[PDB]
Amino acid sequence: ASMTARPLSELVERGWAAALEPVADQVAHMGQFLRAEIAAGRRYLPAGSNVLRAFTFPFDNVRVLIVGQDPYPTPGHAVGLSFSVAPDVRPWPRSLANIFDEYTADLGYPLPSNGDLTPWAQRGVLLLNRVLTVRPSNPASHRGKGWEAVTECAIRALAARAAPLVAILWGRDASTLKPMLAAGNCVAIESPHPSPLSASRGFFGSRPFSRANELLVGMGAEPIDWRLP
Ligand SMILES: O=c1cc[nH]c(=O)[nH]1
Ligand SMILES: [Cl-]
Repeated sequence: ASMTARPLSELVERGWAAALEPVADQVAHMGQFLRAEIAAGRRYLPAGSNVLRAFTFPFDNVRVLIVGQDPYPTPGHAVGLSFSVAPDVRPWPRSLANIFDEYTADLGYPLPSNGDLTPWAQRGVLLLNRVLTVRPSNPASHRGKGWEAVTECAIRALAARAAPLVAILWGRDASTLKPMLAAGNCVAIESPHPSPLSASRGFFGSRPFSRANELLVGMGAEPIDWRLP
């Protein structure tokens, strides 16, 4: 699963491998960056085999994109799908608790049983971050190190598809993708990030899930079934 050693066709789903062809060298460079970090004595999250995990769900099937900032900084939380945690993790990360608070407020569903968001990924929600790795315990430590070109390419490719797309952009770094979503087949929702530092500035009450579904059906697409166990 090494980004430095193997090509996109062997790392990600077929549609994604084609979509990310323009950043093939950049992805290899990121693998070399992570190698250099480890040689220097610094770690990264998520685990190497999970870094590109969002791109293992089919490119063609994406209907909604959620974009955050960067992975969870606590070892054992980040799994390569933004905001998700393994089903045995608890307490939940604070931003996930905030996401779930808004989920219940918006949709009226019960609080989820755990923090595993794979059902969303399986239903065509792409769970991206603007930056795909972080040093443990150091939020935003890999900002500006080369991932932004990769996630820009992902968005640009999604937007070029002959398909509707609704994007939910959480926070400042995610919102730098908005210009790439300007085409008529794409709509973006942006809000403050669900982190405690920002959530009270406009994440709570933002109702992104029902808004995304209104947007999807307005484009002639089926809505996301957001319901989690
Ligand atoms: O994946 C994650 C987790 C925390 N914060 C983010 O922006 N994304
Ligand atoms: Cl932010």
